[PDB]
Parts: sequence; C-alpha cells; structure tokens
Amino acid sequence: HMASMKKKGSVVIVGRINLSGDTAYAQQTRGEEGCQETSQTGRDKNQVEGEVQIVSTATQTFLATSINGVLWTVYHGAGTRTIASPKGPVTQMYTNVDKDLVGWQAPQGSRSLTPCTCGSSDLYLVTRHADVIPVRRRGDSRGSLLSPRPISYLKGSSGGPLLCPAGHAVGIFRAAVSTRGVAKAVAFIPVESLETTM
Ligand SMILES: COc1ccc2nc(C)c(O[C@@H]3C[C@H]4C(=O)N[C@]5(C(=O)NS(=O)(=O)C6(C)CC6)C[C@H]5/C=C\CCCCC[C@H](NC(=O)OC5CC(F)(F)C5)C(=O)N4C3)nc2c1
Ligand SMILES: [Zn+2]
Repeated sequence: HMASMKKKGSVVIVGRINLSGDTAYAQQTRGEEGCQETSQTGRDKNQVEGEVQIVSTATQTFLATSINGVLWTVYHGAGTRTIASPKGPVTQMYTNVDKDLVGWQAPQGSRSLTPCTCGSSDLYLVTRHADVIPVRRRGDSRGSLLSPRPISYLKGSSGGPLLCPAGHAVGIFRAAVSTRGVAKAVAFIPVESLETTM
C-alpha cells in the first residue's frame, strides 16, 4: 500500500583503503550497526579521508573511488541510491546503467586520483583487502591478471581503481572473467569513459 511503501537506504562509507604510505591496508571507520542507522538516516558525520572508500548498503559491500572530484562506483552495487553525508542524503551526479557506473560529488576530506594520460598498459588493481594486483591492459576495458586467483579474492572490490605505474586512475573495476572459478581477467570502466560522462 502507498502508506507503507519503504525507501531504500543510502550508500554508506564504512572504511577506506589507505595508500598514503609504504604499505597498503584497509581501515574500517564504521561498524555494521552504525552503518545500518546511517543508511536509514542518510546522515554521516564521520570524517572522510583518502581516495578509495569501502562502502556498504543494507545488503552489499563494495568500493568507491574519487577521481577528479567525483566519487565513482558501480550501478550493480549502488543502483540509484543516495550516499550518506554530514548534511543528509546526496543524490547521484552521474548514473549510467549501460556502463555499470554511478557517481556522487566527492566527499569533503576525500582526495581524488588524477586521470591517467600515460597510455601505459602496466596497471595495478586495488582491492577491498588492500591487495595491489598487477594487471596487464588488454583492451579499452579489459586487463589480464599477472597472477590469476579465485574470484573470491576479487568479490566486493567493484568500484575500486586500476592505477598506472605513476598512481593515476586508469579505470573503475566492474567485472571479473573466470574459468572454473579462477579470475584470469577483469573488466573496468576506463577513465576516458568517465571523463566523457563528466
Ligand atoms: C543491475 O544493473 C546492472 C547494470 C550493468 C552491469 N554490468 C556488469 C558487468 C554486471 O556484472 C555483475 C556484477 C559484477 C560483479 O560481480 N563485479 C565484481 C564485484 O566484486 N561485485 S561486488 O562488489 O562484490 C557486488 C555484487 C556489488 C556488491 C568485481 C567482481 C568480483 C568477482 C566476480 C564474482 C562472479 C561474478 C562474475 C561477473 N562477471 C561478468 O559479468 O563477466 C562478464 C562481464 C564481462 F566482463 F563483459 C564478461 C561479474 O563480475 N559481475 C556480475 N552487472 C550489471 C548490473
Ligand atoms: Zn598515468
């Protein structure tokens, strides 16, 4: 009934991948209970830092990456959901189901990656466990893992970045190609497709 119709909660930042030093490591900034409440209210007063955020809904967790002032992630994770912020839910600035892409204004305190113009094919995928995985670029939107591994290790890292040797953003991870559960390749939204969307 119209009186009982519910609304989906906001995407909530629950942590980040720390890339500031010599060692990449995941940090949690909010536990599951506070995540649930923040998803319902859409208010998040937690300080945001860094480039790669770990984000969660009521039912899914995944990554979001700031590039050029936009926090980017995948539609198959976020749908059309708002993101929680200090002053309430923030509506998406970009939505493209055809690219599996959404974006919101980058949160206050985040740092953005610079879009890559190197034209290099030696990439690095950053996962939600702060693994830095070498990937050889194989096309506009595909790359092969130098060391294949079970897809389990990539699950939950959609929205994470592929970076060039210089640390620029080359793309946003969206899907894994596997054979008998072993990830051999990845698909990503290229930064140029983001830059067009911008
Ligand atoms: C509904 O509207 C939309 C619109 C456009 C969409 N567009 C895509 C491509 C898509 O694909 C879904 C979700 C995504 C995924 O699982 N993303 C990862 C992930 O981690 N998600 S996640 O964070 O855990 C989660 C679900 C958010 C919480 C990163 C990968 C890690 C492990 C894979 C597990 C097995 C799955 C292997 C599979 N592979 C594949 O589809 O291969 C082919 C696509 C191709 F490349 F062309 C070949 C795969 O990867 N996906 C399946 N749904 C869309 C939905
Ligand atoms: Zn570069």
